[PDB]
Amino acid sequence: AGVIDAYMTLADFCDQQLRKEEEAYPALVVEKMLKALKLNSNEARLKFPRLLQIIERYPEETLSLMTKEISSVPCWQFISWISHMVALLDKDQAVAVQHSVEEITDNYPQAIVYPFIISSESTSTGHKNKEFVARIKSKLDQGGVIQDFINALDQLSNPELLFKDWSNDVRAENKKNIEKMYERMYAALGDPKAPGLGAFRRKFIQTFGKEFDKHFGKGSDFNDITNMLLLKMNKDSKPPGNLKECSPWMSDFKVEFLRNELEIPGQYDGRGKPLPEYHVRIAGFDERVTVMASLRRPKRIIIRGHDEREHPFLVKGGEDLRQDQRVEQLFQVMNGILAQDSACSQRALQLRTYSVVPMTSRLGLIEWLENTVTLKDLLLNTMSQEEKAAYLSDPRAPPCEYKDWLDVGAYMLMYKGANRTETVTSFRKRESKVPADLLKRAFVRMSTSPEAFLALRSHFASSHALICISHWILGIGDRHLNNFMVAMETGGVIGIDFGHAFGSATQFLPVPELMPFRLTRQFINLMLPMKETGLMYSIMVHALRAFGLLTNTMDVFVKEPSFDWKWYPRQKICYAKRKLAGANPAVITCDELLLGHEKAPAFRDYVAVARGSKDHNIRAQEPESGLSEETQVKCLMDQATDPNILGRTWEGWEPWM
Repeated sequence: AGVIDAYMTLADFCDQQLRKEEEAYPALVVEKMLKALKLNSNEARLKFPRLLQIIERYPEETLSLMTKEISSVPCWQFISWISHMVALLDKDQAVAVQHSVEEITDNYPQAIVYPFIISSESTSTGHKNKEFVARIKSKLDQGGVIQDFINALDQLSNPELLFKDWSNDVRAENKKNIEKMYERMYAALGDPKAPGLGAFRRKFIQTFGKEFDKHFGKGSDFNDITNMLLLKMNKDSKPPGNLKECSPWMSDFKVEFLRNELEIPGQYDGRGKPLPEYHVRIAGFDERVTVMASLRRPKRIIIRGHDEREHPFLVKGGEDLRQDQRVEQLFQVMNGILAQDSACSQRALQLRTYSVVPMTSRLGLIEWLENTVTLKDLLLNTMSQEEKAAYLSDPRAPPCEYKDWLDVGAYMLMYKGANRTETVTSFRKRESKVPADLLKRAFVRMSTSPEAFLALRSHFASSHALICISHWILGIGDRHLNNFMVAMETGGVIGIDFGHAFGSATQFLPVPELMPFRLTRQFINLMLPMKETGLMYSIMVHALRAFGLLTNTMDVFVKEPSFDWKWYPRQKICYAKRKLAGANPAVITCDELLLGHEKAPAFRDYVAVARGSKDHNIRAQEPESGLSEETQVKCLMDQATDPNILGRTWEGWEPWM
């Protein structure tokens, strides 16, 4: 009760002072936060990453009094920081937390195995850690079943994507790791038989990989030639049958006495509580899989549950999934901050998200609700058939901007030649080309009761505002309408495509994609009296003045090596913390564009349109070096959202839509 209160007061006083110190005491305070952690407290549960940076910051005292954690707290906690823990064990660091995770896996190994796999990459002191993790994997019994699931999951992957990734890797790369890569490529595809029971992949490998390895005497131009050779082959991906005869468990082999019982991957989030170990397990399957070519031709898989509750999911190829996990826990900690905020709870402000599960770099698992719809098809079905036919026939963004471009190559030249006159010209062209009221049609047709209509619409607007500003803080590039996904049972929408963060996509994409959030004329005309200075303005203000502990917890050790190339990430972390402390978003965009785009031409045009195309727009000198809430959000609305898009915009961004 009040003991926790005094705990929190002295805790945040002390660590705020310690943070202020730099631009004995740590040991006593961290032992105090542990004896606070005795009693369950989610807000205190939030400061674990800060505990790690203070462990590494002052090991001489923190690691000295480390011993009072196993001897102090055995509560099955730390679930959302398991990746952080197991990355900590990789180096000469805390080691009794290995005993803590020993206790955790003694409770159950569910959702510990995947962190172990993602940490399998990983002497004077590190050999001790190697012994500890060897003991861990010794405790990790029946892992071959899990690798059998891995084989089942990647037996449906098209080998063309694997070969293309291998080609990118060899382009990045003499035989020190090139031969290792060749061996891995061989064991993946060029091996005479796939260990799985496939037929699609097996026939493809037996037809092409042997020939390609014959071409490859080893084990640039040759890689390119092989690239053309294996892209000019059959462009068709369909693993054997709708039923996965390729996959042993998707075919047969239920869990017997000999086979261990495996849980549905990812449903546990504890706080030292004994998690209920009677939930849905991996049992049953309904195999009619749909193939959609979105980024790597992913497939929405349908999986029957143990408790006769089917749980559909999505299979995924490469594009490793530690960053999506990280931004997920960022979402939950933001939600916890909202919950503990009295005013946010007064408005009942809350965001909900989903579960995404990583296995390897070449293996990630994504859920699906199937009771939700994206914006594209929603707007299209709200639009009448004749209306959509008239739109698709003559006028679209290319029919509206062919002159504003003049094909590819032609966009840079009038991007350079951009001006306020053509800015307003293109704005008028797009606003005349696209109709309106479609959102209102959609809401009035989906809702029946009028007051319920108002309630759902207001809730949707608030949720959209909060999620858009959250992912703006996270620097997420949510380009198209498919970046959003709304469920027609509570009017809540969830973001999609978290593969772009902190403006890294803006940095490396040729065309820039700078904007605060996904805004269009429909969100403008959401209701006619709205001037966008009311509801979402208040929501943004309330979210922003809620601070600043996110700096310690956004990153832990390295934040996913590779990532981009596949520079210095702590630069991105410091830009994010500068945004949190208060910076001009135009300045933020400028410093983001200071990588690559400065070598690129039209850089002065980019920084000018970021600063503001209007004399009245170029006034924001208050948000830089100190946040002032309303000024910052009105800056993002005025000199960052509308006119830059009205001047220059990406065709796939769908600004008119």
